Amino acid sequence: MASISVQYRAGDGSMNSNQIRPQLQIKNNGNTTVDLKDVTARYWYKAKNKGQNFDCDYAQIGCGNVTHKFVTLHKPKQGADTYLELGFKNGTLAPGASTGNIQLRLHNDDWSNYAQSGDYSFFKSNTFKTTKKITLYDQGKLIWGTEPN
Repeated sequence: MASISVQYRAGDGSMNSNQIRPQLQIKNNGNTTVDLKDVTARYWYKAKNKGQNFDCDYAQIGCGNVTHKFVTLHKPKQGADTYLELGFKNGTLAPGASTGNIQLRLHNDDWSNYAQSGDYSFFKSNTFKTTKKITLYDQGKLIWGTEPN
């Protein structure tokens, strides 16, 4: 019954640099509140069996209220062999409200370059745009977007 979506843009920088820079917002489009602790988001990309590392640079809700982990896929899919899963410690969204910006950076253990063109969830855009390629979940159940096949 919760209805949420994600707005996204890649942070400024080369798609071939040593950092992925997902910038996200989650919006409540429904007529219920949303408890962010129950919400997770997944950004799907290719890490090529390099260890991944996370930074939260800024979030309107406070970086200390965002959680993360990296999950390697059983086997690679087109556009993805891993996802970053974001979660939340606390917070709510009223109908129509947004988290506002969540600005992240990911790097490889060895600080080597990514080539992000192929990544399922990657897109360059001057503006935040709603995307179905970053998926959202309510207690682990898919409620926004489409997972890689």
